Amino acid sequence: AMKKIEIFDPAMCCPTGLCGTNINPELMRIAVVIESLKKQGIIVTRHNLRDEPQVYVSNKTVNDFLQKHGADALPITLVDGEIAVSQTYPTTKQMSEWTGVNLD
Amino acid sequence: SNAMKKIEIFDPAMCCPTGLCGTNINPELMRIAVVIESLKKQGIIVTRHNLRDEPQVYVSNKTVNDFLQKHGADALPITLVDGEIAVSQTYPTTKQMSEWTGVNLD
Amino acid sequence: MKKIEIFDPAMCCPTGLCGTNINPELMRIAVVIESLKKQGIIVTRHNLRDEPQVYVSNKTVNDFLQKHGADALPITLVDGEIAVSQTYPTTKQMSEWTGVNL
Amino acid sequence: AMKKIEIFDPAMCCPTGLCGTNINPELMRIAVVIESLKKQGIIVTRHNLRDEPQVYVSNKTVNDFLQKHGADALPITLVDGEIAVSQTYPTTKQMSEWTGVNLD
Amino acid sequence: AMKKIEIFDPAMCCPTGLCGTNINPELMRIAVVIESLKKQGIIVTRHNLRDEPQVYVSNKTVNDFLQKHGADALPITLVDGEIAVSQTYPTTKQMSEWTGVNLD
Amino acid sequence: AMKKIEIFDPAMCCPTGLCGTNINPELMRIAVVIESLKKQGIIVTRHNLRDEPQVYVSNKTVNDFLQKHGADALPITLVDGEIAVSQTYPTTKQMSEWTGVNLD
Amino acid sequence: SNAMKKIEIFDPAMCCPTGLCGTNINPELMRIAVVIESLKKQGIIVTRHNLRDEPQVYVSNKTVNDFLQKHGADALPITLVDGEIAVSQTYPTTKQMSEWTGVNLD
Amino acid sequence: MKKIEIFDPAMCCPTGLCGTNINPELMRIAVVIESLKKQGIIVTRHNLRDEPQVYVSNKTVNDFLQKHGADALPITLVDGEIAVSQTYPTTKQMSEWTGVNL
Amino acid sequence: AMKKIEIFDPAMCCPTGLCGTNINPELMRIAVVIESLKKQGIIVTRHNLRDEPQVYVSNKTVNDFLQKHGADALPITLVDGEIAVSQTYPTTKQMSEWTGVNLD
Amino acid sequence: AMKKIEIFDPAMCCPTGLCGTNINPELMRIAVVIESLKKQGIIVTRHNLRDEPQVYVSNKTVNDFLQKHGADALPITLVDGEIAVSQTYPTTKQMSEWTGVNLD
Amino acid sequence: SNAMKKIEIFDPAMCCPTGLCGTNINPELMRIAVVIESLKKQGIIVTRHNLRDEPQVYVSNKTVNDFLQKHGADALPITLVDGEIAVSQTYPTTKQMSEWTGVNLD
Amino acid sequence: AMKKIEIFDPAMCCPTGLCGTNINPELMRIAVVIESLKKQGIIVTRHNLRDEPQVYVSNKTVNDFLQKHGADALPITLVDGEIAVSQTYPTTKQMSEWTGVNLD
Amino acid sequence: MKKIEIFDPAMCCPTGLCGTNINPELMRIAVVIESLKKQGIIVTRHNLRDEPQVYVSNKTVNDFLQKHGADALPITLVDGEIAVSQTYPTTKQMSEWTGVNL
Amino acid sequence: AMKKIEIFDPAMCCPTGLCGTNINPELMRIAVVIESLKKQGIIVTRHNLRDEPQVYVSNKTVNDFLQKHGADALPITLVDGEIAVSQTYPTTKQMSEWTGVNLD
Amino acid sequence: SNAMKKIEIFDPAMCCPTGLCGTNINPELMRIAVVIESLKKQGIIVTRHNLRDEPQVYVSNKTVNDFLQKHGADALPITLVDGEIAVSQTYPTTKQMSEWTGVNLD
Amino acid sequence: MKKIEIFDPAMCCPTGLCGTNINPELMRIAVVIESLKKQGIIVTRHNLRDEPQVYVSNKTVNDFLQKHGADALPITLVDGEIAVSQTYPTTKQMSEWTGVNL
Ligand SMILES: [Ca+2]
Ligand SMILES: [Ca+2]
Ligand SMILES: [Ca+2]
Ligand SMILES: [Ca+2]
Repeated sequence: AMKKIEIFDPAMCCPTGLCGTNINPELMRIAVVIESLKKQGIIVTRHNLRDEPQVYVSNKTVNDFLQKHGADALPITLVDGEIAVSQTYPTTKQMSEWTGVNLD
Repeated sequence: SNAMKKIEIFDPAMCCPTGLCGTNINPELMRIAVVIESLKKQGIIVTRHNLRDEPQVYVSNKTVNDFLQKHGADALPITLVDGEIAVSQTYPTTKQMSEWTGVNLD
Repeated sequence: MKKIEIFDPAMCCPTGLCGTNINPELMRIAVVIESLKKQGIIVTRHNLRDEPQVYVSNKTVNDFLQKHGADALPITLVDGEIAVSQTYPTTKQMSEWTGVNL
Repeated sequence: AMKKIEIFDPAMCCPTGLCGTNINPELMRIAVVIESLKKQGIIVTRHNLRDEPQVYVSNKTVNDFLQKHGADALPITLVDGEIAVSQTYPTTKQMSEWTGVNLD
Repeated sequence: AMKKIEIFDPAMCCPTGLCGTNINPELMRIAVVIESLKKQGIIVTRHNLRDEPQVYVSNKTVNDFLQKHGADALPITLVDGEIAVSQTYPTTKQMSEWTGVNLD
Repeated sequence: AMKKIEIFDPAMCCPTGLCGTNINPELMRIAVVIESLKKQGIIVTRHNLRDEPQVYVSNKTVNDFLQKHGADALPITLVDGEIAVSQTYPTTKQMSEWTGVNLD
Repeated sequence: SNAMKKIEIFDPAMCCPTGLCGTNINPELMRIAVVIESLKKQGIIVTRHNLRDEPQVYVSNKTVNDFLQKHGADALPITLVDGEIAVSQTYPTTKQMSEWTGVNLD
Repeated sequence: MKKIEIFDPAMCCPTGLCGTNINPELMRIAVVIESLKKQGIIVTRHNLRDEPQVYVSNKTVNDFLQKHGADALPITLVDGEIAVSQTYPTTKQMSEWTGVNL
Repeated sequence: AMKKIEIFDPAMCCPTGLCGTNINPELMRIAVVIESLKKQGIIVTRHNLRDEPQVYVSNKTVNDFLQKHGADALPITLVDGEIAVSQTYPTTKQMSEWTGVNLD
Repeated sequence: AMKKIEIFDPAMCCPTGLCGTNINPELMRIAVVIESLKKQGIIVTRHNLRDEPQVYVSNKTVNDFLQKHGADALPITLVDGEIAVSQTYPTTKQMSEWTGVNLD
Repeated sequence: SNAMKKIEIFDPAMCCPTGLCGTNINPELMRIAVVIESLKKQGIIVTRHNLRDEPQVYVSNKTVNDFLQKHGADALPITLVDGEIAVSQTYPTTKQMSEWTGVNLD
Repeated sequence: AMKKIEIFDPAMCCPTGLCGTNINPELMRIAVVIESLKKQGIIVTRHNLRDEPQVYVSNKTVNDFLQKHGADALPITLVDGEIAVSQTYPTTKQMSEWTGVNLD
Repeated sequence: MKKIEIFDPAMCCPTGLCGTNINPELMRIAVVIESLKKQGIIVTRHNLRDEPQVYVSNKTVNDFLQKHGADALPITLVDGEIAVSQTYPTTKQMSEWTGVNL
Repeated sequence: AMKKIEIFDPAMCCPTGLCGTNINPELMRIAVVIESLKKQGIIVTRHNLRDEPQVYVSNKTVNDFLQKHGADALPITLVDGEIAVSQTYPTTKQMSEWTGVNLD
Repeated sequence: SNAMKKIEIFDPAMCCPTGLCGTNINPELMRIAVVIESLKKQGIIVTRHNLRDEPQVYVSNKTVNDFLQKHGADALPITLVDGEIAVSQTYPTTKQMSEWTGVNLD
Repeated sequence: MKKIEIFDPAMCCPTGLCGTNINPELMRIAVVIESLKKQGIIVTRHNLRDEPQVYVSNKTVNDFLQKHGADALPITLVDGEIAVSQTYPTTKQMSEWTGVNL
């Protein structure tokens, strides 16, 4: 009943993208969600194209999707290994359904 | 795919921000309002302006202003995509919004 | 097939979708009512701001208001009796009452 | 009138301190506060000892306090130019009372 | 110095509340005051709970007062950020004393 | 001695046109006059082209005038059923003479 | 009919806002002042400027300024109708004011 | 036909129509006097600011001022006696005194 | 901080009152003061009852004072919005003390 | 030893030219000088082309000078009936020498 | 005669506002300083700028700036007469100052 | 709030007084202070009696003090418009306390 | 013909005509000295800021300074004795001492 | 072990170039260094092309360098009579090494 | 020789002001950073901007902006020498920096 | 030839040359290490922020840290023993240890 979630971000300067002075609202929303889930022992793993290029090749699902749609298709979110979202971050509603947690 | 494009829509003067007030009830207005709300839910903001409510923006925005000089106000609504005129007289089709946005609408 | 009738709170326009802030529940039910309308199915709705008298003349709505106040709105009648209060019917409900797949 | 709030962080690798995989919850809390304030037009400026060492010297109130207690006193928060908090970030309650903004 | 006056209306269908056939005389009176003030360069800003729900939450002074007394307390008028009137609109006399403008 | 007054406005977003933030001085003047007369049991009926198109057709005097002069000729004021004013609202002086009241 | 048009009149430099001071006593000035007052009574405002009193407006207003570059100040009075030059050297006739305004003057 | 003569308060110019604020009564009487002038009919007016001596030498105006002060102005004489004080003659009056239809 | 000085003259034929052959020495004295101040960037605004009757009504402090004492009280001088002088113009000494400018 | 001084100004809106809000420094200087001399029973007569055109014709000295140089040559100052200055106002130094007074 | 014309002079960068400091001692600088002072005494102000002291005015003044783009700074001093370039490289002759000013200099 | 500091130097040959071969150490010290302040956006304006004689007369506080003590009292330093120091330049410590800037 | 020599106060440049404020007396005497120079007549001037030693070595100037201080400057010597103190010679004076018509 | 230093500046308005309101940071740095060394009886002589043109000709080293590189090559610093720096002022580090003093 | 020229460099968007962070590690970035630091030591300041950090400067600077309109952002880095485009796509060679600066680099 | 190994303090990037303020000592040692690398000579460096475990497993570095704390960093090992603490090796030192002329 609990689906596993893996996020492949675009190339960013830090794992959360929340480094600099201008805060992207969507990056903050998803980082807060991930940190909430983490507090509860639910791990959403994320990758950064700048830090781990190889996983964007070695994951065949992500690789084939990037071949068709390009790096502009990032972020890609996998749910149980299936592409579930592309170009925007999953909605908190999606994250609650997938994890069975009730996130604000 | 392409990077998502910024979309900003300049409505005619209407009695409410969505045009869904009153009697005429143009289904286009409902189509585009539904699209805008679906995007909002996904964290994508399509900024709208209403001439009746924010007249100063139709001036301050140089692109919108000039187009209006050279076509009149019967050219509203104007939709800018990454700052440039993309559609006028009519609201962007769902196909276009879907293309500019990367979101599979409907 | 069942008759559905909706008594809204007082709103500034018939769908409540006037202002800058769109209530997602209002747009949901408006979209449903428009789809029904296109199937030839008419879900009558009332706005307390414009049709105050119907909230008095419908006895079932009137008695419910005496007991619970405007807080109870919207009220949805289904074949003449209260089926939903305070929130709009779910799309699942509408489909079941109309037999249309929304 | 509006109390001016200015925060002097310890040395960090980015302006919010949210630069790695482990999110320090205090750094996240204060970043979210500053973002919510910024949405209201209220600007809380902050400095990072790593990139602006000079301002920690030229600000007399900060410099005197660090001469006394050392860099371990950071973060220091000034409210209208006076030291209001050191060692820890201001609480959300404090930030709320100083700005007149509900930060729940 | 000039007292800042800011009015938080109940939910209404338009910014002045003068949106139908029956003119509420209090709404008319306060609209005329605000217009006369605006002619003198004095800006009384007002909010409508219907279109700006968020500001009734983010303004701490208004939010605390509504948490306590509920939406029936509206209109609330702030003078220099403090609650000066609730339940009813400020009288013309009050508005006149706060602004130094004769509003007969 | 008291003439009956009926005003046919242009298409407006509300019966008084006083809905939004910018107050047209002439709309406010005429709305205040109408409300004063109303307080005294003198009824000036007004129409809005947006809300009652049909009356702009069914009143032959207004219909024939609109055929010649167009909607740009609105507002049209009838006094005892005769066109008396076009394009501007009647002067308060006119309103006092027609109603026998002494309006400010 | 047409919508009423905005009228703004830029006088020469005169010793008073209406020019009705002193000895010369040009009847045109009286004609236009009477027209302006009749409009005022009906809630229609014709804004006037006097060069002697508000010099900065003859600069800040780009249209007025340029015309003055290219004709001189002997081109005053200038009348703008909806922002554009409509008359110069002389005051608008009553026929024109009447046409721009929808009011039956005289 | 009757002689009309008007003694204004002190004003900044002969018609009082100088400034930004036009007094509608002043423009009314100025327009009347100009129409008369064109019929060949001269209504003499005085301005206290420029012709103080005439307010002394006309005995009727002088005595009225001693009793009522500058408050009494404008004074209109009609065939040499005070006909109007404090406001300008109505257009109806002017027409009657001149026999011209204004 | 700078005291704001605002002068409300009687009705006059021009803004300085220096409009004829006989120079009133008080009008000349105060015009020269205002000119010297203007050279220093200090703006003393003045009003003429003849051309701005409305401001004598809308300014509550001036209006109340004239309701009480009549137009013979003019000139009235406000310093920071309060009545500081009436009947006569402020002395050069007063103007000098209020502005910090030597007006010999 | 005391020379008689007569000034013929350009067309101006009042005898001193000091009527409006913007004060020409030279007009103020010469008006103050004239008023000082007047206080001492020394009369400097001045003319305004707007108020007395005829004297600009009937004075042959001024007439012949205007024929050659035009109205742009005004102001013209006569000293004992001789043209003494043209286009600018006499210097206070000139005025002191001509009158035998020691003006500031 | 003509109305007096406004004269504004933009000096090169000099160690003092008049250039009368030091050793070289160009008699032109003394000529023009004497003229300027004679005018001052008669209530006529010739505004001077020194590039070294007020650099921002050589920018803010659009006319001066453009001329400098298209000729270099070896074009200083520039003299404006009623706002327009009248002389460059050299200071206006006394004949010109006398003509622009209506004053009989020397 | 920021104390405004304004310095009135004696007559000197250049604005800093550093115009010859012998550097007066007090002039150098205060120039360096003013430069460091200017780097922080804090403007200490200064005047030179030689080039701005007029401001020493029009500033009433300075003028009164010089009338009393003569030019030998210069430099005079005003802090918020009041005399704070005369005869000598303010010490670096004073400048530091008035501005909140560490000037070591 | 008489030798003229001028000892200025300390000034920022040899004529004192450096700054934004021109002292009319300084320009007057500078113009005179330049006209003389052109007639081949040299009026030597000293600036206390640059030539302090000459104010000591000229005994007449030195003694005058001991008694009256820098307040006495400018001092003008004419054939070696003090002719003017505290103000510059008038143009009339210069003409008389040089025999040139200035 | 102590090298003699002579600086030939560009044409400047005063020996230090520190005369005017805008302070060139490099001119201030080198002037402070020179003044420090002077306090210690170490004399760095400097020339100004405006004040001593002749020394720029009579020093053959400077003369030959200017023939090749032009006045734009100034400032030229000699150390024991050898060109050591051109176009910029010597670094404080250079000055310390050359003089054997430890300058800040 | 020539007067030293002002040099201002507009970097691409990078994760740090020098680009010396991470993995790729373009030796050009190290070359230019070393040059910039050698100049700094001699009191010569080469101002750098990073698009990621100071986006507003890439707008406010009209020259940089226009070039970007007409070439794209793949034209970064742009180097201005006395305000004008001198190099794009690549960082100035040490020879150029040395020439613009009068400093013998390396 | 001697093995050189450098244990940096925690830094934000491998050379510490990330930010707006360049530490001249860091650029000096980075330039040296790059020149060595080009001679085929590898001076391994560690960053405490990314490789914490190596500061524990190297016993010599570990014991030094227990005694002196992170204050001791950077530590330079030369043939396995501490040669420099708290500052980076001088270029002279690097040349001597590598035998390369830097
Ligand atoms: Ca601590
Ligand atoms: Ca209540
Ligand atoms: Ca009185
Ligand atoms: Ca002393």
